[PDB]
Amino acid sequence: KDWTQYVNPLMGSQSTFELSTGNTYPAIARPWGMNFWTPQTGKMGDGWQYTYTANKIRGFKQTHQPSPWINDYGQFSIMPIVGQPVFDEEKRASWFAHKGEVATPYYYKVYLAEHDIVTEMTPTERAVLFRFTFPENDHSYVVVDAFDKGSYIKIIPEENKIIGYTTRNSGGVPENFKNYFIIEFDKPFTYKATVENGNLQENVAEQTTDHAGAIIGFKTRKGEQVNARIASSFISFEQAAANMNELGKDNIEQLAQKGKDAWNQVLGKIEVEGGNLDQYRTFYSCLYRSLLFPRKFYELDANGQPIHYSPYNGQVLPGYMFTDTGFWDTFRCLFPLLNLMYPSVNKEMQEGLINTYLESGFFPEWASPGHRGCMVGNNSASILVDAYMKGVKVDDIKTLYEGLIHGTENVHPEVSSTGRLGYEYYNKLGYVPYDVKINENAARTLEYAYDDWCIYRLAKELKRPKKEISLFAKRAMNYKNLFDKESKLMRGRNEDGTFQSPFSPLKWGDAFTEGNSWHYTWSVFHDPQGLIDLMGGKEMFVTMMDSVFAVPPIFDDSYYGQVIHEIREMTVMNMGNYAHGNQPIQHMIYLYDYAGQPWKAQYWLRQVMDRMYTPGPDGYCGDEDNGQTSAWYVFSALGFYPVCPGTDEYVMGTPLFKKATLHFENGNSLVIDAPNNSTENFYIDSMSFNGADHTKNYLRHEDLFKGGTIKVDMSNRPNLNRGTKEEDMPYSFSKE
Ligand SMILES: OC[C@@H]1[C@@H](O)[C@H](O)[C@H](O)c2nccn21
Ligand SMILES: [Ca+2]
Repeated sequence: KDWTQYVNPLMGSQSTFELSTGNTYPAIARPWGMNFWTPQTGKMGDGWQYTYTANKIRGFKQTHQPSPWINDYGQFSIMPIVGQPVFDEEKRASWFAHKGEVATPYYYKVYLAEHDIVTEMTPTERAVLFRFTFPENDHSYVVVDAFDKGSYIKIIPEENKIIGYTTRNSGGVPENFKNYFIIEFDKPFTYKATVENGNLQENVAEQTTDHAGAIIGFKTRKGEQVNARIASSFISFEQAAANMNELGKDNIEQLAQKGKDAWNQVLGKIEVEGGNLDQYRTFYSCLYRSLLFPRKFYELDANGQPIHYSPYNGQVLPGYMFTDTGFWDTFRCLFPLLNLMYPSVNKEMQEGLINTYLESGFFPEWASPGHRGCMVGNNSASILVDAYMKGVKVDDIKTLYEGLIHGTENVHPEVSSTGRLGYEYYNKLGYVPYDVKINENAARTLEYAYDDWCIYRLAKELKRPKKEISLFAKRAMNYKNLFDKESKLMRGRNEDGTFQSPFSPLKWGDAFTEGNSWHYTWSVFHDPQGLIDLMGGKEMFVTMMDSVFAVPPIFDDSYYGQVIHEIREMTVMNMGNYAHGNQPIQHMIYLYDYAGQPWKAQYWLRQVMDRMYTPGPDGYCGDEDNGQTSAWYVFSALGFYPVCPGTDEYVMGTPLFKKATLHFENGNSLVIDAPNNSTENFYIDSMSFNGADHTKNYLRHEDLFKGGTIKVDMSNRPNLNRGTKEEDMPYSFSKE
């Protein structure tokens, strides 16, 4: 029963600065692996470390990068060569072609045309095995590149061993940051040299310098194979040596099988059938991408118990730790997918978040590996509360709540996206003003209002004092403070209470983040009825929604000074101002359900699924973003979506396959049966749940978990009478 066959690690690699089709690299890794491995086509330092259109590989690199924008840390590479012992990253490079390359989650192989070498690699969570097949040559070499900005290398010939550390990073690390690595060869060195800032030094054992490296050599027969066992650690060499045991004594074939098994274990929790090969590939590739971030950032001590280097305070402490995710992205549906299908994994992650707070003073928003300045909002609140409300409960609930309250009245002194920038204005006025030097003020307000509803939900659940509950119940309505009755849109508001003038609904950034008013107005996840009312009723609301799709993709880009890829991605799509390639508008289509018109959602969701996702190297319509854009497709292909994390609800869309089966960790299974599904039959004519007629526009977490069968009768005509009743509507705070 194999699903890995459908996973294309190359999907999203054909991307540029100007137009993203994913901005991914081939992550050769275990699910949520501490260390990822990738072929490297880019130069050292370039966020675009692998691009499909590149012709040369120059190394096989350990990487932790979550995006080309955030860039990398804990990074070093290995490169087999023939002829001269050359360290230079250009001179050592080799031409290759994609037809000479095999990429899967558990195994990567490539043929290096300028050296006549085959490279294979199979990783575990923290370690990896390389196998190099060399040609007949007197002078065959392996290059180890510890990268620049301060590193260390040491050759240990009595053990066919090279060790070292790397420090090049992109911010967000303590002063003592190091990644310690160990490499063991099965073949003795006949040549050895370390490299000091590009200068080759034969029989010198050790370097401590800006850019350290090593070159070892030997004679090879035709087809002779040399294996290299590699592990790394954020704690020490001794711990890197312990991590190495993950490999046991396995060879390439045995480790590949183990990795294939670990991926089939997780991918196979969702079985789809009755689709075409494009759909299978697109689905499972998206699922693979949803099971990578945040990465494990903990290691195992001698008793098999988790310990971690703190990317927050630089100490080595007990317990879980994860990193490399921006909650601004992944609150939306990535983490919800974990709460539905992988709750035991999120349990580890949530414990890790308690540790971020204890070690740093704040919950993270963007972490890579420590706090990084990027995006907006206080959406850790959604993550933390959603997990708790769906039965993923940390040990220390006391600290959990305190951490949440802390975030509402503090901003990190060095990292402005950590905590709530503008909390003082927000707490006092009910919004962050447009004219007080706090950029992206309207986006901050709207997301905080939602984050406060999340806190309200937990405070109520925890039976906090009525005063606290009331405060957050009030703050949750702060989205009303930026609604402009005249345009029916959200609008920047001045400190004096006047609306910002002149108002451009089509202007990106400024008051908003990477979007305009037409994208951000819909950010009222917890109260769509409230928004419906603000607009003057469901008919007007639907009119506003339809117009998003109907207009040209005209924009105003003056806040950025250039057509950023996010805007360009939107212009080429021919779907009006529906900017699906970015996060803010991603839940929007599901809002049709709340207005009593689910057939419109069914239509537009099928459009997006068919057109905006392809399984090739240019498969996405914009940045993939650590699982968010991928997990969107996974949920939407299943036929539902967590519009409002922190509720128990999944809002109905339209399924893509004829059959889908979910295998929950509790041992129950759900069958979603849509036997008449096709390219033409994308409307839901009727639905039943275990025999009972089901006309509601939503499904509940605990009902899903019980198991059984959902039957969906597909049709090529919209049913105008189903899901229009009040009791069919999903949750709105205003009705509560
Ligand atoms: O990757 C960092 C952030 C993302 O978290 C976010 O999705 C945003 O769209 C974006 N554009 C460029 C970089 N970023
Ligand atoms: Ca994005």
